[PDB]
Amino acid sequence: KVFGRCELAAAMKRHGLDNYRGYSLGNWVCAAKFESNFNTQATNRNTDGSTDYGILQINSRWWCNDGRTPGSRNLCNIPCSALLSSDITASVNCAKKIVSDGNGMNAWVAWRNRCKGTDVQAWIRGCRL
Repeated sequence: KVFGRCELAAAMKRHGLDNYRGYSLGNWVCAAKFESNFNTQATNRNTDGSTDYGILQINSRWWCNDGRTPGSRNLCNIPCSALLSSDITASVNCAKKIVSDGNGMNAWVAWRNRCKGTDVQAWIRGCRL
């Protein structure tokens, strides 16, 4: 499912991400935009052999099991395919563990390079929230 911007903002709000660990909702929508272009089915393979999965491009070396990343830790205790669902609940639950891990949203490279320090409020403007 390719989400609409305001559609994704409402689903992320319902799931408790607005101001989760201090990060306002616009940060999360910006991160989804640049990590996956709002597409739940996005996957991208990395040089170390791990793969990033879903709307927030969660990585198989640490967070989910895909059966082909040697020494994967599977900290969200889910198969990575669960992260490609039209229902974003597993992606949101795992993202909450990731953002709690110490480095905050700097865990997402597209957030640090394209969202951090910009006016992220623009990502939810015009939405009925």
